[PDB]
Amino acid sequence: PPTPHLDAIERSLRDTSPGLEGSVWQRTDGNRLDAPDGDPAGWLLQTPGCWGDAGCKDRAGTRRLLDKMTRNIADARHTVDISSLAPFPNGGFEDAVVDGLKASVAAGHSPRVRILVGAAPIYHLNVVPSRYRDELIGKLGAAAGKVTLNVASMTTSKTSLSWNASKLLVVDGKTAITGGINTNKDDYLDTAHPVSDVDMALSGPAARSAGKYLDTLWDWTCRNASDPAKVWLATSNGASCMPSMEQDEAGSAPAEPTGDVPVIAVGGLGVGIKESDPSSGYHPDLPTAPDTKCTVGLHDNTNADRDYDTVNPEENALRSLIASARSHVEISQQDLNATCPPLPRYDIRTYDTLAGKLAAGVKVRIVVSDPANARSQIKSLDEISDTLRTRLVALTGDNEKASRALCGNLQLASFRSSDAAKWADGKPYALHHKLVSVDDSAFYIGSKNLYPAWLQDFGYIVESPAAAQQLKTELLDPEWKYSQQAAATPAGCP
Ligand SMILES: O=P([O-])([O-])O[C@@H]1[C@H](O)[C@H](O)[C@@H](O)[C@H](O)[C@H]1O
Repeated sequence: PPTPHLDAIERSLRDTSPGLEGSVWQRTDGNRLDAPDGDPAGWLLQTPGCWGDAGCKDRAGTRRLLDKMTRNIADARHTVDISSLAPFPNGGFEDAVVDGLKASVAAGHSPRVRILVGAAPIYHLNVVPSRYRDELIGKLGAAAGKVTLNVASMTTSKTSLSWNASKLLVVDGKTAITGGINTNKDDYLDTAHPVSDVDMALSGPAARSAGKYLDTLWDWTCRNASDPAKVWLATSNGASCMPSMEQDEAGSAPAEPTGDVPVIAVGGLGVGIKESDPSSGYHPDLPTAPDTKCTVGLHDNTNADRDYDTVNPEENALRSLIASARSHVEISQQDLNATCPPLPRYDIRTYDTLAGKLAAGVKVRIVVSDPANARSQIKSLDEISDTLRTRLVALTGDNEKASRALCGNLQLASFRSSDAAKWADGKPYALHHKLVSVDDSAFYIGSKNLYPAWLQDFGYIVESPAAAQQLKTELLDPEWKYSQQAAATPAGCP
């Protein structure tokens, strides 16, 4: 089966981060999208799952998600590997972790279990690793004895704002859940106004891909627990740190296929883990596009740092995915722009890639979280359409060439999930996707935001017309049906 989008992407990843192939990024064949029998699109795990309902009474999406996490951990034979933004899994996320582990222990297994959270230098951890570990041990009861725990919170750069934001649940290196959904009960489960988000479930070689990525982070985490300012670590039963748990489980055996889906796993190492890819010949000429709204105090890793690209292939992977679009691009994000300062306002290359698509007649849709949320980082969606216009002029010369590209090919709106502008409690809709879909053939579902950020993130890029059709039917088309009544007509357009 031809994967023309994956191929372009792979080309860029190999040119950017050749040494990181097979740890921080990897293409594999033979994957399956882990849908429950009789629910073929059930691999797409959206929360909360209430299109057409501003009241959101039946959070079916959220319970499919929690039940899929529970079931996947319940099936664990050897390893469970969890990462998220802080806090550690709480509320129903914790329940799914505990419940699954008890099942695994009942079926006679002794699972090893790693749990990694990123934390900003500003963020105060209420439940620190030793308290989290103790809490799980109590909740596990008699089964704790069979469960080897590694619990850790990490910050990799204080001055350059880098910590883990990957959101992974990998089991036995065989199944993986990932997306934008943090294990934070208060955004998703305990509220009259839940965040909207999406994860995907998968099984096969690409689950091992995620595993080796987490090994890369645990290698750094284990080594740097010698510096409590960066890492807080707690193990149970007197266990060592486990930097290579996914590798141990994999062994010499190559991962067995479980379906026919081609996938590119790709993440990034942020700042402070590795300076550069020593084997990389990446030699871009980086844009010089000083921005109206902002200058950066901090050194701009997004727009002006060759080395940062070499140890962060997800950045260029997202740029390649957009660049691969021959027909149309759908972007659904919390934000395109970052709040600047401190971070650069936007990723110049992304916007240039998008402007180039606008000028070639490729259709571009951008849905972002409602600016009535700053959970958002722009005052008005004109910020995005203005930026695209400046970059269009910077490309085509004259304005009404850009206006022809912009006004004819751009859909831009804030996210709605029902006909209601907001929820019952008056709070607006918060969108937390990190999703890109291209030509109804290839899509990214993961944790890497399109706005500038220097965290460790990870996600999957799938090339499957049948899966993208499902993605289009279950998420993109509904989103646009409701979000177009919050759409912007860019300034200077009919
Ligand atoms: O996208 P994410 O990594 O899960 O978390 C987001 C970022 O951490 C960002 O700092 C904040 O401004 C957003 O409000 C969060 O949603």
